[PDB]
Amino acid sequence: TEIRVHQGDLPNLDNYRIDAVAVDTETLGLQPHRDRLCVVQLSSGDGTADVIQIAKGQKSAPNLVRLLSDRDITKIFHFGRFDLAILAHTFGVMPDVVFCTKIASKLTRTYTDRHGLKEICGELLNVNISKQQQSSDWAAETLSRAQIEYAASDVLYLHRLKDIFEERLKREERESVAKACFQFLPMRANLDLLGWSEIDIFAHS
Amino acid sequence: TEIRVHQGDLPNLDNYRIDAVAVDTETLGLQPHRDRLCVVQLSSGDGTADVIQIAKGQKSAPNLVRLLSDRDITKIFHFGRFDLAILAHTFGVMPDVVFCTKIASKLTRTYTDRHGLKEICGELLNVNISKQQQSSDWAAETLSRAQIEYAASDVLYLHRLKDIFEERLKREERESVAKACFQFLPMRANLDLLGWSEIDIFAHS
Amino acid sequence: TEIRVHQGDLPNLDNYRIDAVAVDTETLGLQPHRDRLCVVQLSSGDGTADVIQIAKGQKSAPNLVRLLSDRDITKIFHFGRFDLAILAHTFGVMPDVVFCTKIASKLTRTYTDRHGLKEICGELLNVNISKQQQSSDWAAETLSRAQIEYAASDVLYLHRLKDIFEERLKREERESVAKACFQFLPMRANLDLLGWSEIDIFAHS
Amino acid sequence: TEIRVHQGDLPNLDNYRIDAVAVDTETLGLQPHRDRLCVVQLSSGDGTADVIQIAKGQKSAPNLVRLLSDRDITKIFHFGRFDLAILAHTFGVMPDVVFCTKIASKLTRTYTDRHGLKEICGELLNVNISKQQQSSDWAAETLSRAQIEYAASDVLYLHRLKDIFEERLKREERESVAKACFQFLPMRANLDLLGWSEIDIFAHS
Amino acid sequence: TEIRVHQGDLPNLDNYRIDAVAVDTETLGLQPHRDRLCVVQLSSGDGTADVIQIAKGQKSAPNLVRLLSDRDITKIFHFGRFDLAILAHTFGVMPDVVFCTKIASKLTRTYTDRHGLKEICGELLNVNISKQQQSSDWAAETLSRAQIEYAASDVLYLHRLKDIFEERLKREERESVAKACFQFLPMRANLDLLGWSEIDIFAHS
Amino acid sequence: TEIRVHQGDLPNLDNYRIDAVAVDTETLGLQPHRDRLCVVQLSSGDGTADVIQIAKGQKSAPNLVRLLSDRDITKIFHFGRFDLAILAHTFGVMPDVVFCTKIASKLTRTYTDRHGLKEICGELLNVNISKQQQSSDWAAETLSRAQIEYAASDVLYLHRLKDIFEERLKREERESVAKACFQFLPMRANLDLLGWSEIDIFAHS
Amino acid sequence: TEIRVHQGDLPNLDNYRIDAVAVDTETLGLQPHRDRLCVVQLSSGDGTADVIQIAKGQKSAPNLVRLLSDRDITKIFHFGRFDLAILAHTFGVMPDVVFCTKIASKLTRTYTDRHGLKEICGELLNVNISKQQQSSDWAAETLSRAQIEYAASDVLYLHRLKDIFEERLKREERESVAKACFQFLPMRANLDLLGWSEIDIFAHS
Amino acid sequence: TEIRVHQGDLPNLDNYRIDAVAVDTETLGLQPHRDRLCVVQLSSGDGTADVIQIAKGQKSAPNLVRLLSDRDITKIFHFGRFDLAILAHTFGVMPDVVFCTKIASKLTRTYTDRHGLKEICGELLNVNISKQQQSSDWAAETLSRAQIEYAASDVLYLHRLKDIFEERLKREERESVAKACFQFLPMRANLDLLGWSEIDIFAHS
Repeated sequence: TEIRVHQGDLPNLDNYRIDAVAVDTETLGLQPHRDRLCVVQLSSGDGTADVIQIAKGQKSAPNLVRLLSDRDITKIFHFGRFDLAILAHTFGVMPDVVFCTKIASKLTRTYTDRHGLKEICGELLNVNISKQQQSSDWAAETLSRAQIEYAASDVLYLHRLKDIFEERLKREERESVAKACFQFLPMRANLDLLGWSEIDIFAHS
Repeated sequence: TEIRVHQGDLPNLDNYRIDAVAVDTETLGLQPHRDRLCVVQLSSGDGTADVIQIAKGQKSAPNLVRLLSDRDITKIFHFGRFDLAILAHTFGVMPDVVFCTKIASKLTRTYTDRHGLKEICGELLNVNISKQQQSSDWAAETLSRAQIEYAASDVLYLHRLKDIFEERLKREERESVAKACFQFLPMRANLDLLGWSEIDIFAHS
Repeated sequence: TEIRVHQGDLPNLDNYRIDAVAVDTETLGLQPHRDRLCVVQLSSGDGTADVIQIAKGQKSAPNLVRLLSDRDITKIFHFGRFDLAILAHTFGVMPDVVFCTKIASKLTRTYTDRHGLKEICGELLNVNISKQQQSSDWAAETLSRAQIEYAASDVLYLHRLKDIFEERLKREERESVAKACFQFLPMRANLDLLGWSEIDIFAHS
Repeated sequence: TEIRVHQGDLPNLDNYRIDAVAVDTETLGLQPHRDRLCVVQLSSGDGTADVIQIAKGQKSAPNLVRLLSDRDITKIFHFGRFDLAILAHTFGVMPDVVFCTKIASKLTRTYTDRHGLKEICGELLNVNISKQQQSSDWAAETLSRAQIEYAASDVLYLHRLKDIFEERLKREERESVAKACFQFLPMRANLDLLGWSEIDIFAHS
Repeated sequence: TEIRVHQGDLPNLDNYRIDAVAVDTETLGLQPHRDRLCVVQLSSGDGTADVIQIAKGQKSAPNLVRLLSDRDITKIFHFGRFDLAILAHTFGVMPDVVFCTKIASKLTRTYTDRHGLKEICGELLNVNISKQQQSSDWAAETLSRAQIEYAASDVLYLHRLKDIFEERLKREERESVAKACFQFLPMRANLDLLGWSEIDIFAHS
Repeated sequence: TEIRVHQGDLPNLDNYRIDAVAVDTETLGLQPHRDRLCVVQLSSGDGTADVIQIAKGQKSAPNLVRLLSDRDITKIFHFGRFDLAILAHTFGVMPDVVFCTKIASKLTRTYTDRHGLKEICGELLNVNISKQQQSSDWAAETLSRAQIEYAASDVLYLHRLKDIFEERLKREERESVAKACFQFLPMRANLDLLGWSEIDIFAHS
Repeated sequence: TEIRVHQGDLPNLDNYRIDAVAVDTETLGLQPHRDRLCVVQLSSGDGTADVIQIAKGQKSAPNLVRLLSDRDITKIFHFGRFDLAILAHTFGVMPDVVFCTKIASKLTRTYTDRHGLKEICGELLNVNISKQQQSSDWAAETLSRAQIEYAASDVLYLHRLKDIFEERLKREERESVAKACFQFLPMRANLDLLGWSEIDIFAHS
Repeated sequence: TEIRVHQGDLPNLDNYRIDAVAVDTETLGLQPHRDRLCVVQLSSGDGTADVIQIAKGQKSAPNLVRLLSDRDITKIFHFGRFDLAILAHTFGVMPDVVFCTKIASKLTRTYTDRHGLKEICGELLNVNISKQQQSSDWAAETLSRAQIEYAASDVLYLHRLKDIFEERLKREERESVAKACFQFLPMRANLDLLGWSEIDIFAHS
C-alpha cells in the first residue's frame, strides 16, 4: 500500500474531492485535556492513505480543517466519539456530518457483543487486520515503518464497512435511528469536552 | 387544588390554548411491552390539573393526541425518556418538541448527584412534595382522592422548574447543549421501544 | 383473636372441613437439614388460628399430615418454596395442591420490587402487621404470648390475599401462568431438598 | 454428511415418522421481540439433517408446525428455554413435549460447571464440535457451506445425548425431577415472552 | 454499680478466686502491631467490674497476667480472636482456656445473622446495652465517667450469657464442636499476630 | 458569629497579621475544570469569619492571593487536596505551607473510619455542626443568611482542631510523617489538576 | 506405575504396615450429602498406588476403615477438609491424625498465591502432573486406564511433599502452628458436614 | 553476562564509584514484618550485576548500607515503594535519593495501563525478558543458575530506562512532578512499615 506521510498538514485537497473520507487519530491517551493529538490519518477509500504527523502545540492545519468543515463530505470514523472530541479540542472545529461504524455495529450486529474494529473487519470483509502487539510513543519525531503501516491500516477499510452497514441498516429498517444517532454524536463529543465524559446523560441514574 | 378527572380523553382543548403543557403518565410498571398505561396527567401551569384515566386496550384519544402532536406546544416532562416511550407505544404518536427537567438538572445542578423531582422541587421552589408511602393499583376502576391528588402533584410545578432551569442554562451558557439533548430524547425513547432500553448506544463498552 | 396452642398435633379436623387452609412454619433457621421445624400454624380464614408446637425428633403428626395430603384442599402459603421443603423433610409428605402469595405478587404487583408479606398486607388490605423487633428461639418449651400472637399474624390474612390475587390474575389474564407456577412449586421445593437450593435450574449460567 | 437446505418449510414429513426429533434454531440475537428467527434445524438422529431458512415476516410453516405440535413426538433441545420462546413467538404454537439436554446436564453432570453443548459432546461422546469462526449473518439470502455445516452440527448428536442422559437419570434416581422440569419448561419460555425473562420467578429476591 | 478504676495492674487477686472471669480490652484500633492496648476490663460475674488503665509501653502486669495464665480459670470473651491477640502482643502470654460468646452465638443462634453483643444481650436477657455514640480516645490520661461506665458495661453480662449458651449447646448437641473451636481459638489469634489476619487458613482458596 | 461578606477580595490584611489562617472554598462541583469557584471563607481563629463571594470569570484577588502565597502563614484546610486544586486553578497560585485536618485525623484517629469534619468536631470539641441538607446554588448573586452561616461554620473551628491534632501527633510520635504528607499535599493537588485525579500514583495498580 | 484396582475394600493391609499413608478420594461432586464417594486412592509412598472402587450404597469397608482409624498412622491429604468430610459421611469414621499439604503450603509458600497440587508438585519436585482435560463419570462400572492413572497420580507424590513441607516448617519455625491447624482440621470437616460449610466460624462477619 | 554472587555483603565499593546504582530485592513475600529479605541485586549500569545472599537474622551489611546511605548516589528501583520498605526494615536505613521507573512510567506512558517492568523493557528497548514459570524459594542456601540469572536480569536495564524516562519527562514537562513524587516515595514506604500499607493517605475515602 502507498502511505503518504506529511508534516503538519496536507499540501492540498487534490486527492479529496470526494463524497466521504475515512478519518482516524492517534494520541498520547484517552483524556483530551492531558494527552495531545499526535497523528491524523485520512483515506479516500482507495489503496492509499495520508498520515499527518501533528507537532506539539500546533493549533492550526488549514487544509485538514477545510476537509473537516465541508458539510458536503461525510467523515467516517470508528468510535468517532473520541476522534471528534480530540479533533475539536485541538483545532477548534467540530465536524457535523459523520458516520460511526461502532454505532452501526451496535445497531445491526445484534448477534454479538464484540464491536471492535478487528472483529468487524474479520466478520464483514474476511480481511485480517493485525493489531499492534505493543503500544508506542506516537509523539516520536520519526515514526517507525510499523507505526506508519498500523496508522494507515486503521483507515483503509472504513468505506467498505460503511457500504455494508448501510445495506444492513436498510434491510432491517433502522436507517432513521442511525441517522438520529449520527446527528447527536458531535454533541455527545462536546459533552465529553465540557466535563460529562463519565456520565450517560440519558440514564435514570 | 382543582383536579378534573376524565374518562378516556379530554372533552376539548379549550383549556390548552397555551405555549407549553406539562405531561406525566402512570403505568403498571417500567416495561412498556408488559405494563399498560393507566393514567395521563396534564397541567396548563395555572395551578389546576387534568387527570385522564386510560381504559385497558384503549387505542385512541384524539384530543389528547392532537395536543401531543402539536409542534407549537412544548411538552414538559420529568424524565421524559419513559413517558415518551409509553405514550408512543400506546397512542402511536411520538412527540418531538419536549423539555425534560431531569436532563436540565443534570446539566445545571452539577453540585449534587440527587436529581429526583421531589428534591428539585424542594431546592428550587421550597415546596414540599409528599410522596406515596406505598404503591397502588393505578388500574383500579375508581381512583381514590389520595391517588388523584398524588397524580396531580407530579405536574403542578413543572412550568416553574422549566423557567428556573432556563435561567440556569442561560447563566452557565449550556443552552445549545440542552437543546440538542432534548432534540435527541425522542429517538432515545424510540431506541428503548425497539429493544435497546438497557444499552448506552454511545458507550465504548 | 382466639389462638389455640397445641402440642404435637391437632386433636381433630372438626375445624378444617374447608376448601382452603392457610399454612406457615417457624424453624431454627433456613437450612432444613440442620434447622428443625418448631411450629406449624393453620387458619380456616374465620379469624382464628391454630398454633401447633412440634417436638424435637417428632416424626409423625397424623391429623396435620391428613390435611397436608388432602388433594381437595388448597394449601395457601407466603413463599411456600421454603415451607413445602421443611414440611416434606420433617413429615415425609409433600403437598401437591398449593397457592403461593409471593409468586402471585410477582405476577401481578409488577409496579413494585417489594413482595414481602408486610407490604402486601399494608397495600392490599390496609392491615398493619407488626414484625418482631428482635428474634426468638421458637424451640422454647413454652412460647410467650407475644411470640404466639406474632406467629398467628402470619396466617390470619392469607385467604383474603388469595381472593384479591385471584381477582388480579383474572384481570391481567395470567391465570394459566400462575397455575403452572403453582404446579411446579412442590418440585422446586424437592429440588431444594435434593441439593439444588442455590441453583436456578432454568438459568443459562 | 447430507444436509438438505430449504426455504420456508419442509417439502413433506416423509423423514419424520419417528418418536423424537432434534430441533435447534438460529436467530439474529437473544431478544425474540427484536431479533427474528432465521434458521430451523431438524434431525431424525441419523447422519443427515434438515436446515430450513425462514423468510423475514414469515408467519406460517405448516409441515414443520405439525411436527412441533405432535404430542407423540418428543422435541429434543439444548437450552430449549430459548428455542421454545422464539418458535412460539414466530409461529404461534408452543411445543409441550420436550427434552432439554442442558437441564439434564445440570441434573446429572454435578461434577462440572461447564454445561455447554461442546463440552457435553466432548466428554460424553468423544466427539469434537468445532464452533463458529465468527458470528456470521444468519439472515443472509444464501448461507455459506461453513454456516450450513455449523447449523447441522447442532442437531446431529442430540439423540445420542438424550439416550445417555436418560440412563444416568435412572441410575441416579432423578427421572421424576427431570420429567417435572421438562413439563414446566414451556411455561418458563412463555414467561420469557411475557416480560419476565430477567426474573427467577421462584427466588426469594 | 461499682466500677473500680486502676492504673497499671490489679492490686491483688482477692476478688478473683473464681472459676471463670469475663475479659475485654480497648485499644487505639484494630491492628495490634500499630494500636496499643489502653484498657483491660474484668468481671467476676457479680455486680461490679474492674477497669485497668495500661500505660504506653507497659510490658508487665503481673497480677492480671497471673490471672490470664491460670489454667483453672476460664477466660470469657466476646470475639476473643482480637482480645487474645492484643493481650499476647502486649504482655507476652497467650491464654489457653477460653470461651467466646461469638462462636457460641454462631453455633446456636442459627435463626439470625446478627451476632454482636448488643443483639445477643437484648434477645437472651432482655437487657438493653446502650453503646457510645462516638468513638473516643481510650489513651486519654483521665477516662470520663461515661467512658468508664461503657467499658465496664462490656463485661458485666458475659457470665450469664455463658450459662445460657452452654444450655443451648447441650440442647442442640454441639458441645464437642464448640469445645474444639474454643481449644483452637488461641492458635487462630497467633496466626493473626504472625501475619495471616486476612486469610481463612482452612479455605479452599 | 460576626460574618463579614465581601465581593472579590478582602479590603486589606489588617485582620490577618497572624501565624495561621483557616481556609475553605465553595464551588459548583467536584471538577475544577468545569465547576467554578464561588465562595472563599477565611478565619483568624477568632469568633468572626470573612466570606468573600467570587464572581464568574474573576482572575485576580490580590489581597487573598497575598495571604495564600505567604510562606510565613500556615493555611489550615479540611481535605485541602480539593481547595488547593481549585484555588490554584482559579488564581494561579498554589499554596505551599499547609496543614490538613483530614490527613491528621487519618494519622491519629485510627480507631474510626469516619473522618469528616462534622464527626471530628463532635468528638474533639463537643461542637455540633448542622449541615444544610439542602445543597444550594452557591453562585447566586445574593447569598441567604443560612448560606452565610453554613459557609462560616466550616472555618470557625479549624485552629482548635489543629492544636489538638498537633498534640496527638506529638503523643504518638508521628510528627515527621505528618510533615512529609503536608509537604507533598500541594503536589498531589497539582497532579489532580494535570489529569491524574482518579489515579493513586503510588499504587501498584 | 503399578496400580492395583480393587472392588469394595483392600484384600488385606500387608502393604500398609507403615507410619504414613497418602489418601485421596473422587466423588460425583463437591456436596457430600448429594454426591456419593466413588473411588479411594491409597499409597505407601513407593512407586505403586491402590485404587478402590466404592459401590453405590456401600456402608462399610473394613480394611480401609482399619487404616483410617489407626492413630499410629498419619493420613496425608491435599485439601483434607473435603476428603475427611466425604470419608466420614460414607463410612462413619473421622480420621484424627492427618497432614494436609494445602495448609502446609499456605503456611510456607508465602511467595505465591497458587497452592494447588499441580503448582506445588511442579515447583517442589520438578514433576509435571497432567490433569484431566475433561471431567469424567467416576461412577462408571469400568474405569479407563487413563482415568485410573489420573487417580493414581494424586497420591504418588504426597510423601515427598510432606517431607519437604516439614523441613520448611522447621526452617521458618512454624511447626506448632501447623500441628494445631492439623489438629483442628477434622473438626472443620465435621462443621462442614453439620451445615456450616459456607461459614468461616472464626471470622468477625 | 557476569554475575558476582556474595555472602552477606559486598567486599568493597570498588565497582560502585558511580553517580547512580540500580537496586532490587527478593524476599519470601510481600509483607516485610513476616517475610524476610533473602537476596539483594545491584548494578553499576554496565553489563554486570552483583547478587548478594542475605542470611536469616542478619542485621548489618556495612558496605551495602554505606552505599544505600550515600546521598550523592541515586538508587534506581522499579516499584521502589516495596524495596525501600524491606531494606529499611531489615537494615535500619531508609534511602532518600531514589528514582522509580514505575512512577515514571505512570507519568509518561499514559497510553497504556500496563506499567510492569516486562512491558516497559519490551516497549522501550525491544529486549525480551523471560520470567520464571512460577516463583521460587529465594531462601535456599545455594541459588540455582536460573535463579541467579533471573535475579540479575531485573537490575541490568534500569539505567537505560532511567535515561529514557528522564528524556520523556523533560519532553512532556513533568520533571518537577516526578521530582516531588520521588521525594515523597521514601515516606510512602515508611507509612507502609508503620501500618498504613492498605491506605491511600490522600484519598477522600
